[PDB]
Amino acid sequence: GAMGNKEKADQQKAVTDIVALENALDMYKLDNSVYPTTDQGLEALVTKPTNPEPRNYREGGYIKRLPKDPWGNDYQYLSPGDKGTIDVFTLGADGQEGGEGTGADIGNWNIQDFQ
Amino acid sequence: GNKEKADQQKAVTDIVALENALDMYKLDNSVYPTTDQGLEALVTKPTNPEPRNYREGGYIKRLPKDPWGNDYQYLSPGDKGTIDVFTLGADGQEGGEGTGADIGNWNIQDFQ
Ligand SMILES: [Ca+2]
Ligand SMILES: [Ca+2]
Ligand SMILES: [Zn+2]
Ligand SMILES: [Zn+2]
Ligand SMILES: [Zn+2]
Repeated sequence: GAMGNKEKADQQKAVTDIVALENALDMYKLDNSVYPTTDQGLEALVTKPTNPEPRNYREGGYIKRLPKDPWGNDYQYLSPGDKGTIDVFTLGADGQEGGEGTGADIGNWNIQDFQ
Repeated sequence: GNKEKADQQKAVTDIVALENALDMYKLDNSVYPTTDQGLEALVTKPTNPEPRNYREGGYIKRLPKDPWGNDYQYLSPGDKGTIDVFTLGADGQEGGEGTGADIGNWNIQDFQ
């Protein structure tokens, strides 16, 4: 059957959130010269990280709040990334790598498929 | 620069929101707003042709203005893709480099 409102809305939420997250990460790097490491994580965007300590952490962080994905799971983050300098993604409805339809992985590297 | 980066990020943010809204309009109504109906169609239910299944309260809370105070541009069908949604950058003109570069749905990958 043709996609309906809910499925489309979830995909769009995922795209919106990944864009916002990468925007925050890019600003973190603009201030600090490097991206948060995988271990420091997306949490580095809301709370000043350690190991290593950032050189110029913005008062108030880089994002107002970390969103959860359309299935209630934290977005995923890798630095250095496998698909780009940073990977920012949701594994979709199946919560596992790969898949298709609602289970499709939506990432900063494949945004074009879901725009 | 923080300001220049902020501007770029707003443009990307708005284009993604505008295309999301257009896609949802298409999903509801089977067609995109015509170029003439424009982005206003996402906030006020258009006429001629009046949509078959318009969403109560529209598709976007408010139309954003681009970082330099200009309206985002919309073409349907587009020249670069099925629909074109874009800002003409700081120079307000097609083409340009730096702060003047055109940011659209077709090249968001270069500004993500
Ligand atoms: Ca998956
Ligand atoms: Ca331009
Ligand atoms: Zn790519
Ligand atoms: Zn689209
Ligand atoms: Zn980026």
